[PDB]
Amino acid sequence: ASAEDAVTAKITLKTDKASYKPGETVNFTADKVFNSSLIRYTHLGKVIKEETFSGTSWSWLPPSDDFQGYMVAIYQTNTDGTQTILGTVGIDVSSDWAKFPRYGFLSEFGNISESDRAAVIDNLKDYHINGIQFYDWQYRQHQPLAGTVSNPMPVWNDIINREVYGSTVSGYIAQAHSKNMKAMFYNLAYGVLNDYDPNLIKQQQFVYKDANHNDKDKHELGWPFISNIYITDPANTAWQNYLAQKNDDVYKVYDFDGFHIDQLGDRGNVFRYDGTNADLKNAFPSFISAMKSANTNKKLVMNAVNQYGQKEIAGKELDFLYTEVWSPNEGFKDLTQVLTDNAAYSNNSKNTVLAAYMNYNKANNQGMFNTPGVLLTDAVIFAFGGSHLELGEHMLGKEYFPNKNLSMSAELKSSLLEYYDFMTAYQNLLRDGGTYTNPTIATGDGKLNLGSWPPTMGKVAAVGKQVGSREIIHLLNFTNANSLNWRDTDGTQNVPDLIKQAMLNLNHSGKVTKIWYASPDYNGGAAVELSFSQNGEKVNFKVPVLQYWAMIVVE
Ligand SMILES: OC[C@H]1O[C@H](OC[C@H]2O[C@H](O)[C@H](O)[C@@H](O)[C@@H]2O)[C@H](O)[C@@H](O)[C@@H]1O
Ligand SMILES: OC[C@H]1O[C@@H](O)[C@H](O)[C@@H](O)[C@@H]1O
Ligand code: NA
Repeated sequence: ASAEDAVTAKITLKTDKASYKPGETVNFTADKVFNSSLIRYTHLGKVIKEETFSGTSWSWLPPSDDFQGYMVAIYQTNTDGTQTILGTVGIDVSSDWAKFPRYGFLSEFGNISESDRAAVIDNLKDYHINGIQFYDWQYRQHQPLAGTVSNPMPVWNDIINREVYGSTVSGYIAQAHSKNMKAMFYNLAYGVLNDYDPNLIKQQQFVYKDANHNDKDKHELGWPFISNIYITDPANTAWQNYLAQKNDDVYKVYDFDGFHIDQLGDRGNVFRYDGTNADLKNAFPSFISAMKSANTNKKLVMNAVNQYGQKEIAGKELDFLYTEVWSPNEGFKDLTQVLTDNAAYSNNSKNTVLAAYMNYNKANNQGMFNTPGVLLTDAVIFAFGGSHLELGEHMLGKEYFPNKNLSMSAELKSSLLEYYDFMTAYQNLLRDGGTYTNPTIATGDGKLNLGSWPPTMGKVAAVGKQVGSREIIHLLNFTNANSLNWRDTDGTQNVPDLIKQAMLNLNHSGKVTKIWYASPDYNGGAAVELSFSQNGEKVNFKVPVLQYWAMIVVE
């Protein structure tokens, strides 16, 4: 009758910041304390420090090598002589977010108390969120700063005519900063609302539906939005110069680290004023470079909406890659294609964040997220070196971030923390170089019915990655899957039955010295060294538990 693993954890173990620069001290908080307990600090399965669990609050200076993930696990020796993991936390030592981005958002900037904002940022911190997209903070797409640099409006009305407080924006930036997170301001690349100044943005800058500059292209918005959004040509230099100035104004008032560039995606066949093809995917590269040039110390990320623009922008000055995923990219195998493709487009230079809104249909109404839906999709994304923008004040159910129709159960919260712990702790193995492989792995007891990736409903999918001298094997469990659509749009996906103590046979040519297992579903993701035999090319071992996602590491 065991509860889910995350939920069984006797201790909640937390750290003060989301991430740490080399040389910065990690301060831990445990919610409760147990006798006869030892803290193990691990790097890639290896214990690098042991110390007595001696109280609720203590510090650790991590090794200074940059871009390293660690797992911290606390072990109690029970009176029978068995050991229990009480709790675990992952730690990212990164000088900068761009290598291993864990992106979240914020969506409400009105009169929210400091203590309320604090609780929001603290929560994100515990997911190790290392940067935040500030969504619909801006006054206007064509003028994101309300007021002047000299005299910034303290209170402005947003695109749905709600109040935004300068102090709330500044406050959240400061709070994210205090947790080692980056703050990225949302705007479109090319957005104009109907109150823009026609002396500053001229007819010649707009994108049109026809070749005779008759009808302007636009994002149609109903109530409560104040305006439809007109579209300019991102390659037009006057627009680039205009928005560069708007950006500087923002940066002079609000200490954003950079600009989240949004777009509306493929607009079909649309034209410049002169009747020429606006071909927007090939306009974005010049736009990115102009924006970077105008503020070289400020970060840029740009959303390739369903991969529109991705190939064209992947070699520009973007911190990492971002894809909002839509039809027909609805299969699990389509998420991994997007990740494979982004690697290729960036020549293996940039990792990806996926904006991939879960339980999308369900979210038309108040409800709960379907926990197994969310977990299985993040198991796939994380196993394949992806990252998921999904968490702010609430978890995203729609492309309109303020939509908060769906809530997360306490069970999902607990589990998802272990998932973010997992993908932080083991980032070096998930998305830090190496080549995908196709391991020859077989059940030795018939408890598992194994296939390769991409997955089949009814089967455990095995996929491998060669990372340095290590062979990694991910098991992702579709045994009980009733759909291979990642979005679980109606919240129908099944919880996988636990498989326990499952014999595996693996062909591995080289000598094996150590095999270890880690699963976010087992012991908080703590690395567990496995017994094994090796006979020529043939390694045998047993995995303790597969539910959604287990990782086996052969050294
Ligand atoms: O669900 C409401 C609304 O959400 C999105 O549109 C509003 C969105 O439009 C652009 O992205 C602007 O730059 C943002 O400031 C706005 O929040 C959907 O696109 C739309 O279909 C939907 O009605
Ligand atoms: O145990 C030696 C030292 O280890 C470091 O990692 C901790 O940050 C110190 O507080 C401690 O005194
Ligand atoms: Na980081």
